[PDB]
Amino acid sequence: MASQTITVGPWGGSGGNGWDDGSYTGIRQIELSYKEAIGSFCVIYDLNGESFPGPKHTSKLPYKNVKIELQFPEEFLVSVSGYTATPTPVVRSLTFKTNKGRTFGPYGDEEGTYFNLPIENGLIVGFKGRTGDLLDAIGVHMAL
Amino acid sequence: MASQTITVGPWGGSGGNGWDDGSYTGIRQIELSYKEAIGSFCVIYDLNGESFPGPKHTSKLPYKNVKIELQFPEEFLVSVSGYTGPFSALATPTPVVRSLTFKTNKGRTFGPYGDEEGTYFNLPIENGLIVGFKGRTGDLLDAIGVHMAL
Amino acid sequence: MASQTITVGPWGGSGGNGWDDGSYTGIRQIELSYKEAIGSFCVIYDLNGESFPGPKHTSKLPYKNVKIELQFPEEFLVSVSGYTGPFSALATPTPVVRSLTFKTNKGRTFGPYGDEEGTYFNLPIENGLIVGFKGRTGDLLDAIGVHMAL
Amino acid sequence: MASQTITVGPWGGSGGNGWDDGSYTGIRQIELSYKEAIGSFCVIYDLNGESFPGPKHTSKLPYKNVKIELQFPEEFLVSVSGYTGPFSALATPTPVVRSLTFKTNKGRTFGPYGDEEGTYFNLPIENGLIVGFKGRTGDLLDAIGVHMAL
Ligand SMILES: [Cl-]
Ligand SMILES: [Cl-]
Ligand SMILES: [Cl-]
Ligand SMILES: [Cl-]
Ligand SMILES: [Cl-]
Ligand SMILES: [Cl-]
Repeated sequence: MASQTITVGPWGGSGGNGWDDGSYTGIRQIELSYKEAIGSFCVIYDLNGESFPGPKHTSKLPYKNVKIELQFPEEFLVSVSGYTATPTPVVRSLTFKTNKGRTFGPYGDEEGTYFNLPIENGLIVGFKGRTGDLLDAIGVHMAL
Repeated sequence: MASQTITVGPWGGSGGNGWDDGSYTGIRQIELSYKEAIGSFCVIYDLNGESFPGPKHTSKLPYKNVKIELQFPEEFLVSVSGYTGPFSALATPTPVVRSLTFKTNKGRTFGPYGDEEGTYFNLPIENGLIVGFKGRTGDLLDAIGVHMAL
Repeated sequence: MASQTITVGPWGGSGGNGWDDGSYTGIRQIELSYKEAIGSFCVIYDLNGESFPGPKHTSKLPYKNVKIELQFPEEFLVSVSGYTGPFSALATPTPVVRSLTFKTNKGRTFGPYGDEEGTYFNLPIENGLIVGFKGRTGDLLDAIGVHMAL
Repeated sequence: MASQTITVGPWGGSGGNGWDDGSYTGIRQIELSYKEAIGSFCVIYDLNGESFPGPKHTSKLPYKNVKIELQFPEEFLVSVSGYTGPFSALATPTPVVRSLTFKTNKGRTFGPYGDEEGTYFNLPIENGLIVGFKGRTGDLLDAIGVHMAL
């Protein structure tokens, strides 16, 4: 009231429109749109054993849709990696890896800088970012 | 993959059925019913700036209903106190939540609700926040506990 | 800056002088002295796998000394309970820690040490660890509280 | 009772001997050596308001030594960044920490130290604190990771 979490990032540029999904109990699924860059980014979180759709950050862009369906609570994200009209940095590519050894991605275009967040202990419990159009910047909330 | 929180309590007895609302961003409202003990207990949580109603832990008992509306996020609980002990109207012979009192950082006292008999319990919080309630409910609130986060 | 933890309590009075050991990795040992109240109270903490004696909060009252040696990391506290109230030997009628009891996840009970008189307090821990103690000491233990972490 | 923290990383390779300082209250000072890669890496932590030197991870290499003195508690790290990659001076193409840069909430930049060659890595902290370091050291700093807390 209001509880807080460890927040890392963002990786990308000053948008665009800033958004913060806040924090939850975990992640059950993630949905993205990809081609040149990452367009749409949405999350279906876990909230105390139930699914909870996070606010939509959709891009209208004609990009391919992907669905990352984790075996929650047995399977979780151990890493978020990727690449970062306007010369402002945007999210070009995203990769996600799990504790069970499954690699989802790379999606988009691996160009420009590069970012990597390996997680040894803890969990991603929420996403933060900037969506114009497309995904400009992305960040994570962490908790034990 | 399920995030966890510090969990303290429960205060009360092993009767009824165990429930756990889980954890959220904070507390907006507490609704309870009382008479000589605590009946119903339901919470409206904050979940990332929006109201999120927790599961209801309703009692069919003809008790008086009360709404504890906190001025979230400026105002939050700094203590949860009360009394637990057997209740003579029975048929449960194990302790039950007889009374509850909530105090905030703004200096507001809510309660006592119920009947102040049995063993007193007090959780003063010096640093951190209640983010969820856990308990046991039968015909009454048998036990109560809390999740804490920073 | 300075990292923080969840802090609960204190239980007891406002007498003596306030102290806070701060927070560490866990608890290895608790040393206390008792008779009709709690006198001395010192802790040997874990700090990243090494022992770290915290500050001493010694009483010069000839009480019985006891060493609570916890089998760290397998063994940890699941509850701190006790009694607070004024003590016959004045010149202050402020409530003091009259008794303490410690229970572990391995079903070990340490105490009650002291005199089980006044107001009982109980902190059952369902999820999390005590990582530090805070309190107040004058001639004896006036108040006690804990830091908790995951 | 072993308390845990969020641990991110490591960044770098599998060479050297793995180490973990564990977690503390905060960071007071960072001592490192550098030339074409990072050599030595030693931290002075804060432990409940007092300085606590962690274990040394000293490189035998004739490198340039530097002290990053942080104005704890008001000044703390908001960023750790650098470069990771193979080093031509080595018999193995195992990636090592080539460069390090540290940024504080007070707008102070420390570095870049070393060679800005290989794979760039960046850890911005929007909320929370670095409370400990973990890594791998042989002749050089092969890997680096961080413990985080609120
Ligand atoms: Cl291309
Ligand atoms: Cl390419
Ligand atoms: Cl007496
Ligand atoms: Cl007696
Ligand atoms: Cl007696
Ligand atoms: Cl007596």
